[PDB]
Amino acid sequence: MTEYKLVVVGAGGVGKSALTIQLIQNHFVDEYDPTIEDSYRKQVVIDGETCLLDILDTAGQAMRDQYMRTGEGFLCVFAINNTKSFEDIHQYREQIKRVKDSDDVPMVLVGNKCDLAARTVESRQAQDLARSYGIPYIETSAKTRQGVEDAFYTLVREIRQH
Ligand SMILES: Nc1nc2c(ncn2[C@@H]2O[C@H](COP(=O)(O)OP(=O)(O)NP(=O)(O)O)[C@@H](O)[C@H]2O)c(=O)[nH]1
Ligand SMILES: [Mg+2]
Repeated sequence: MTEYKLVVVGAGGVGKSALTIQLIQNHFVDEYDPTIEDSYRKQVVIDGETCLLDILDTAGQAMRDQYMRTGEGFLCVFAINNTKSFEDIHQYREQIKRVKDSDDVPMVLVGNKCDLAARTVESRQAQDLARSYGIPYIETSAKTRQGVEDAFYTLVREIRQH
């Protein structure tokens, strides 16, 4: 079946793994468990198309080049209560542009942890960035499962259109 090679990238602690497990295992991981490299396979039906999501959950901590090269779509994740993570987005996208040799790659900017009240990054600020990159912006919470399916599915739709 049509495979989709998705890669979740972002700074440490922004909730990359949490967004992934909530999609596959349908539950929120409220524990300290830093990722080295984990891969998930799932048969799903998206817009009536039987496809398989081959998702690679990356570490937040030269070595990235390997999986960025084989990835088709990318979830660019930052935490809305962490300005540093939002700023680190630019570095990640730059390295993806470098290893892909492309200015336009299927990509979605995710603003995670939107359930928290201690926001430090305004949604307008992130939206302006997403506009500048030419990609969609979506706010999510792995805790309440808000926007989770929205984030991953939209990414698939961007690949289909690429
Ligand atoms: N309130 C809230 N907390 C969240 C959310 N998503 C993740 N967290 C939490 O924030 C922490 C970090 O989660 P984790 O998914 O491991 O982040 P990560 O970016 O994969 N870490 P790394 O890249 O280092 O392995 C956890 O303690 C976790 O439950 C969220 O959406 N809302
Ligand atoms: Mg992780």
